[PDB]
Amino acid sequence: RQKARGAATRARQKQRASLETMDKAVQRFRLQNPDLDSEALLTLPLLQLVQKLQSGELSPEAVFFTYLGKAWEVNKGTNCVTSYLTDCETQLSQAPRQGLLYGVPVSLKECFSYKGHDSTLGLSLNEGMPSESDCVVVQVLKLQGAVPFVHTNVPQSMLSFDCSNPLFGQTMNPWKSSKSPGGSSGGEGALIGSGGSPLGLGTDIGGSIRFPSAFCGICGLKPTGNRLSKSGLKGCVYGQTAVQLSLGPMARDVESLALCLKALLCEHLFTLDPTVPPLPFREEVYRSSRPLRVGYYETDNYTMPSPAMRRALIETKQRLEAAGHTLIPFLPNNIPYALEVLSAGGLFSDGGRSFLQNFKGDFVDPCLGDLILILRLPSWFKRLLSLLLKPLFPRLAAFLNSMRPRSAEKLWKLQHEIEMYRQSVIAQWKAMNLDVLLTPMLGPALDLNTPGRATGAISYTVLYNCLDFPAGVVPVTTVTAEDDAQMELYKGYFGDIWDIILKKAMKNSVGLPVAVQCVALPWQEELCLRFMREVEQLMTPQKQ
Amino acid sequence: ELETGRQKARGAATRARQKQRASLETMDKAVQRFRLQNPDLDSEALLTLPLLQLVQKLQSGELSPEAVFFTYLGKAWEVNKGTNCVTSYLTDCETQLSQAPRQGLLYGVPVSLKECFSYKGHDSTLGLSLNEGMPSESDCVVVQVLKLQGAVPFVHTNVPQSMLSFDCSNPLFGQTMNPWKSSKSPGGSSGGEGALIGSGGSPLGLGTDIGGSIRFPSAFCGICGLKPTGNRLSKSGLKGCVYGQTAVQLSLGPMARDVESLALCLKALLCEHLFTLDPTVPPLPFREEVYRSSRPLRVGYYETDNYTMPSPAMRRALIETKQRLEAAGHTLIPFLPNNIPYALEVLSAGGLFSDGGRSFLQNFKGDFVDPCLGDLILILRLPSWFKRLLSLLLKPLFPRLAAFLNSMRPRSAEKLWKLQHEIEMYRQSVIAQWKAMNLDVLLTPMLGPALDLNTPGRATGAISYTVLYNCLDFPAGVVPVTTVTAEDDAQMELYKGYFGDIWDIILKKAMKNSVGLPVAVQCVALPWQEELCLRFMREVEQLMTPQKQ
Ligand SMILES: CCn1c(=O)n([C@H]2CCCN(c3nccc(-c4cc5ccccc5o4)n3)C2)c2ccccc21
Ligand SMILES: CCn1c(=O)n([C@H]2CCCN(c3nccc(-c4cc5ccccc5o4)n3)C2)c2ccccc21
Repeated sequence: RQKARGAATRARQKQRASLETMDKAVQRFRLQNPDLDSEALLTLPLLQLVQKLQSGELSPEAVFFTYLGKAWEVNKGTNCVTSYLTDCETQLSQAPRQGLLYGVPVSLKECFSYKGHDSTLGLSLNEGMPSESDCVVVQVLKLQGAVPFVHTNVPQSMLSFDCSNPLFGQTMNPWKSSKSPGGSSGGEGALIGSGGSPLGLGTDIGGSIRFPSAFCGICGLKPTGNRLSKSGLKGCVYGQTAVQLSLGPMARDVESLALCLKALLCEHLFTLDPTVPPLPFREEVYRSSRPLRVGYYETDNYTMPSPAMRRALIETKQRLEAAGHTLIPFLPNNIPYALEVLSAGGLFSDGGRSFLQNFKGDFVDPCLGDLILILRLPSWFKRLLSLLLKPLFPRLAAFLNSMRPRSAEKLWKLQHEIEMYRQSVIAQWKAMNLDVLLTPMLGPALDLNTPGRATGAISYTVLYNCLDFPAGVVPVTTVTAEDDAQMELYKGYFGDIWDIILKKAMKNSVGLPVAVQCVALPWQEELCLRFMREVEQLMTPQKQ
Repeated sequence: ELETGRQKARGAATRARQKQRASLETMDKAVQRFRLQNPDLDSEALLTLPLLQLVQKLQSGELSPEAVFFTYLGKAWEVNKGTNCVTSYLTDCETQLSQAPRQGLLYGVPVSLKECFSYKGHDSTLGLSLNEGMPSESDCVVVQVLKLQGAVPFVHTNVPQSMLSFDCSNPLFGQTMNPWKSSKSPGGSSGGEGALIGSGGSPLGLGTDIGGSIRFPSAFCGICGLKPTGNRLSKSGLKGCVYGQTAVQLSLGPMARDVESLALCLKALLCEHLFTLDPTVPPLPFREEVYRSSRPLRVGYYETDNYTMPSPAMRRALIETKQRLEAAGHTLIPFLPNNIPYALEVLSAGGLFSDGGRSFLQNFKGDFVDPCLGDLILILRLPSWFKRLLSLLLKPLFPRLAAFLNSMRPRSAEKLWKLQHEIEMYRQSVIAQWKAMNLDVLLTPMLGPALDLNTPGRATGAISYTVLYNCLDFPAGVVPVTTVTAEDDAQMELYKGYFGDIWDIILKKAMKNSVGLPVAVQCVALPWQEELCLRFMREVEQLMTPQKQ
């Protein structure tokens, strides 16, 4: 463990120097610009902020250092920032004036490769291996006048919806220090959620944009896998295509997500990565005020919603009805199958071998729970345990069996079943003539170190990675003391360890944000955002 | 497994040939009725109309949908006699004739379908006994879209057994012949389409392409074809022998007599109907302005891929169009995608046979193996340890044979992930190479002239020109530019190939005796750039064969 300790010492020194540099830069600017109303600057919605930047009312310098100062401050309570992207102060002066994001500071999840910086993923083997170019989406952000300013924290190896690693440590929810910020885009959740960044980028293969957005009370969108460029993204495993990885915006309101999506969906992106279909942002779809046919469920019969989740869902259902929309009961078929064999088997087709190679000689962060221990088990023993667990705890047994290695032949079979399943859900959708789908979103935030032990609770998010449908979340309410007290009546549908842990983990959540999930068909990001906009306007009208 | 024999397969063959026989009878009887009520009709004038003029006269009302339908039906019946390209007549197509939407962009246009395009009440056998007597419950997506656009799908066309071949014979419907020379292959796997369209029997067809199956038969039969990016069009309802293989993408696209026809078909397909019926297809409309552009192009080119030695006719075809593109004011830049042997031998072969051909072999249990497949089935049936041994023994003297054999072994899911990442990195590599030379498009030789019957299955290396772009998933189209001269053909006596292995030897003999046969060039653009690829194809056609415009 000498190698791993050395990596942790190096990374913490780098993080400390980053924060110091940040601190000195903001102190210098504040003293040189004492009359600047920093509070008003920071409370500006992004759209108003960009219009002031475009007109020249606010300088890019003013916006930048004010946000840097705020980022530095919120980090003290959250530990969300791993790295200051030092060269940003010169990109600031060079920002293209006609750019749609001119002078907008943007936070980046650590896996977004940035020249001269590590993308560690909390892994020793990636420490001291800086990237030698910006990833594609970073290049286009810069060409649109945006200024990426920080790298934000992720759970070790990024397969966790908590947010801790042995290198930069544990990220905390800004609303409550004992709560997880979610993950794997947890640092983004904490930074944006506390006001330290107006716009961020995250990734999602099982919920990693949506979890931290919901837990930290911000908006996030997970597009169709290939709507945006993955070129230059750092990951633990490459070449897994059964369950689609996506990247997308995270922000304080829906309009910010739409703006970022529009800015990204430009000639620069389509030229820099020709593999991405050149689908322009269709403004006509996003701005539509036509009444919607909205499918909805208030439970997936897999993860029992918290009282706060259920109320959030019913209330927005009611408000959408009152607004003239048609609400139709709808549940994607065969959810247990889609999670237990398709999703779990898609993510772990090789039994976790590729994934495990990253952990050789490294600490295993507590927030990952028993994942690594389980994956290390021999395939015969996984099968054996699965057979024994099945009569008593079928959820655990199904996952365990699906986390075994298989042949290329069996992968083809799985990929085909994923295609057929996607077809089946599309057919259901069509048969009910839906435009859109409203679902619950896992919340309120779980206690630190519990997401790793409540695996079933990914049911609400991972389904739409498997299906590869655009899915976003919007904050709609907060946990009342009434909601929180009702957790004592929560039993889950199965009563296995996942239910038991989840019950405990969702307690003590008064005042915490609670979200709802919005889904559309593949390539319909604009329609998904149109529906997110509607939810936002109805449930939280002050946001618009 | 117990040997089950061939009795079931034989019953399938006699049943399938009867369905074929009855189809052609029904066709002939329908056109005879029509001709007896229309002695006035100038058949050969209507048949010689370029598709665009044909659709225009259909739209104005100058020609009736009945007139063009029965005239083409009669021509299709006639050209089939010497080609054996039709497997089935889509019997309910006269009701689509009367239901055809008058505002549809393909109103009254008869369209030929490769057998794998599932059509309600009809088998999609793939020449495989186990798919005989298994009628499709519905039209596939693209067929629905064609009908919604007013087209009249009228025939299913032949394929080599299982479609994993660029010849065109199966044990059910037999062998399809090149219309230019009965001893020659029409190409494949869209061979029926090649033979039918190339002899005037259909103004527009649909085929598929995972290794060259649109481009081969188009080039061999002297027509144009386009292989789009894999997911530019819908694969929903397409009959295949293997499902779940996603390393090397399958594509579908048009085949016709001119590039303008290809562009019309793509435009008609790329509509709300398609994007609704299959939401997995990105809703990318046909970009008219890109297709119609007349700006000078930066054209990359190569005379050879250093893997398959071009025929003298291939090489001349490439140089001539290179020179005429330069004379028309474009800049031609020497360009060869890096690491082609890797792309073919490990990426393409490995991607197509990741499971060692196991899934593929299930389709052949109890069935005849068509001779046009060569030793493919025999090789795939070999145990993994034995393929390995042979590969190691073959390596020093015959590296091509060794690498293909090794890559056709089964592997783990772990190794497939690694391979899928390698294909993705290779795609970014060639894209960066392309960008650093600032190319617009890429000019490539296209395999030709047509190989003798039963030789494509024995000259596997020759897929190098086409499958490279399935591996890269770039749009790639093909256009006829010249014919084999006596001088081109005589120079085959000097043909050696780069490797001198069995594949080169077979190809040398297979390309001889081709005087007068059509030879093509291949046009390539970046992913999702179908309109630009068509723009370039239009240019090549205009300069090499101006009468077609
Ligand atoms: C949204 C973030 N995210 C996840 O939450 N996951 C999940 C997916 C399913 C397995 N997973 C997990 N983790 C910890 C423990 C177990 C576990 C299984 C088990 C079977 C019997 C008995 C006990 C058990 O624990 N499983 C991690 C991701 C996987 C890849 C990438 C991102 C991921
Ligand atoms: C365009 C049509 N098409 C093909 O041509 N193929 C090829 C691909 C490579 C293997 N292939 C083939 N076929 C016959 C023989 C061999 C052969 C291999 C070998 C190794 C050592 C020694 C001798 C040998 O022969 N290989 C068929 C397709 C594969 C999937 C789908 C369509 C295909």
